[PDB]
Amino acid sequence: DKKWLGTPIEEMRRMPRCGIRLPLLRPSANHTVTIRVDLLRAGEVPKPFPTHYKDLWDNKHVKMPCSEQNLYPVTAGSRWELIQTALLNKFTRPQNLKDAILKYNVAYSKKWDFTALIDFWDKVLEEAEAQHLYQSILPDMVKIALCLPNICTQPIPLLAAAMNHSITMSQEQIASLLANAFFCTFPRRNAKMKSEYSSYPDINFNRLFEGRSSRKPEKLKTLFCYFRRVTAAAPTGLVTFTRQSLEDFPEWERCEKPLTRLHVTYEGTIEENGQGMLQVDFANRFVGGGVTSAGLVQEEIRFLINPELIISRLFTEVLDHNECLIITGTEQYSEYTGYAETYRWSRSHEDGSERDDWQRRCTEIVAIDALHFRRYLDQFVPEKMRRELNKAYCGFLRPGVSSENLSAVATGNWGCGAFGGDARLKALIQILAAAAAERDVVYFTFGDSELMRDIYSMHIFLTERKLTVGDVYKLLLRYYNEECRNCSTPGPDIKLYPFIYHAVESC
Repeated sequence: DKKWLGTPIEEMRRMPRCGIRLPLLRPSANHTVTIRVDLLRAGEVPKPFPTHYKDLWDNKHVKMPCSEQNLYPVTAGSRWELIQTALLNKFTRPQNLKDAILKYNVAYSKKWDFTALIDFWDKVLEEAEAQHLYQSILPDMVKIALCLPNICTQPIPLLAAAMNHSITMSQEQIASLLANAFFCTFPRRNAKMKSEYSSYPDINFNRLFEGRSSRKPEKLKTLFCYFRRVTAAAPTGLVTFTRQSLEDFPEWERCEKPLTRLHVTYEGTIEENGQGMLQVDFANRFVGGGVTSAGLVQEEIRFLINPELIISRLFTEVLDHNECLIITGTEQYSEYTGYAETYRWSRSHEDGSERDDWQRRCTEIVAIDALHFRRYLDQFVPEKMRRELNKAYCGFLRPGVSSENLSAVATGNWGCGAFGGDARLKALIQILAAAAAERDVVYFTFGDSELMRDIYSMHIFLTERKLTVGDVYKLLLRYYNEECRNCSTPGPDIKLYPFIYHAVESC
């Protein structure tokens, strides 16, 4: 039993080598750039643009904590002044930190539980570790949080529904924003019955501090590894966040494109073995899922080890069916073992990825959210299959870039587990989506050697028979019609792959 099958991974395209010459970075109607491009230099901290803080407090931009319009009824008082007063007190005990955060979140003093934070500081950390936390890490985090108006000087637009727009900001900017999120300073982002931001993910970290899950200390260790690194030595690179919406989706049944190449393996991971490839994040529609609360599977783990991803939650509206979020340049700061309730922070990670001409790490991650199926057979309904195909196609397609400048897609069992996806169907759907976008596929099955063999065998069967994307899609429609439509039991009589082999071999 070989550990990988298909095309050798050495034959797959990767960044930076496969990529187009980057155009000059510049701000434009569809590209917000929060730093001085003329001054961007390798190894130098980028300079914010503009030099002095400019505030927008409106329905199209992030509401910054340092806004003069961030007020609290006392007569209206300045919440930013209050945040400054609260956080510049020395912490020596965890109640100090809880009491600080609550000074400018009085409405949540009974609703927000800090049990996990108190327990991490008092009951998990050794004396010297706790001392380092409150003498060094937390005061450094305060100082970079309170530097926000000098660091993030340009209004950050919301990446709202249906927008095709990019934001490029510095890793240093992201660190200041994330320190603010830790201290729960973002206004209008807390209320359960909130309107404006009800369609946005949570950004403030208060739910990280609640409860007694044994995984909260591991999440906190992972995030403090990041905060220590970025407050000790300013990161020098940039990160781009791009919301993408497509109008025109394939007529799948009519698609004459051939399948592309496949490498499939039961060993390795997306983050390690997919270097330079388009890396799929198995997203929640609210990007990052429960990273800031109780989730700890594929998406949350990536958001924890690459915490710059977390700031997408500040500005990224819930994804509609035709949308994705593409993030380029995030850095890995931690290594980990395990998954969900076995997840453990292992050690600090020194990211060795090359940077591109915009000083972004050559790491491209796409958040595409699969559907959650209440019943197994729901996913074979043609509308639902088409929905998944179009979502993956939107995540993989790069309008205006030709095939040879596109890296392989590094993916795995997208939507399987809690969302109830069938791995064999979702693998085919990704294969078809990738074919339509003219990209090869590298597929990680994470210990499932039978699934590796099954995907390989189907892909090589369809390939040798020269079936097009349309031919294969028509086979999925036939499977639904013959085995799922008037099925009244929870599982079909015959499985998808066996059905396909029989349908093709007897035609």
